Amino acid sequence: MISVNDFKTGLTISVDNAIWKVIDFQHVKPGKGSAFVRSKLRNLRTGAIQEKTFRAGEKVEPAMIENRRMQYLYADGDNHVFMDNESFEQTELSSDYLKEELNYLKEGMEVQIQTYEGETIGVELPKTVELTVTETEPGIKGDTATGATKSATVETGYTLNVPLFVNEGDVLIINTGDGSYISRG
Repeated sequence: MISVNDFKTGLTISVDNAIWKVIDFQHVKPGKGSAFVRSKLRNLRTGAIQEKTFRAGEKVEPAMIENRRMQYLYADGDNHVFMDNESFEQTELSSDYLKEELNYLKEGMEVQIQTYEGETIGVELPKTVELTVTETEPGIKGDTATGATKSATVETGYTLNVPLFVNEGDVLIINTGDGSYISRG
């Protein structure tokens, strides 16, 4: 287990029935006779920013985060099949996760599924995904406004705002994670 003198700018600890990621720890000695550690740590499951004060003399359980890059297979949209490329472990993701993965994904593409003890805690899509734009209307009206965008549809079925000079068939690069539009190839 982890002692209160062992923390880093990134360290995963399982406490409060959650898995946390210490962003910045403060080993504080208030002069009470016991030292504490005010740790700024992010709930790795929800993405929430919290802080926890650890107490000297009470060790905590460490959390090892398991990253699995899986090839994107397909099934009915309640569960999608992902092939563990680490070694042949078929893992199916549930509708809730599929909702986000259905926003950005490519079939046959490797995504990084983040598990803890086999339990899916998150799914990481590649930071730059390439999606073909299907059904969009060009016609940039002479102006060169950078915010001249229209509601376009990509192959995934996701609707995103493309510049008015984007034509059907163009492969749009998107920064998955933030949703920032990158320019068509």
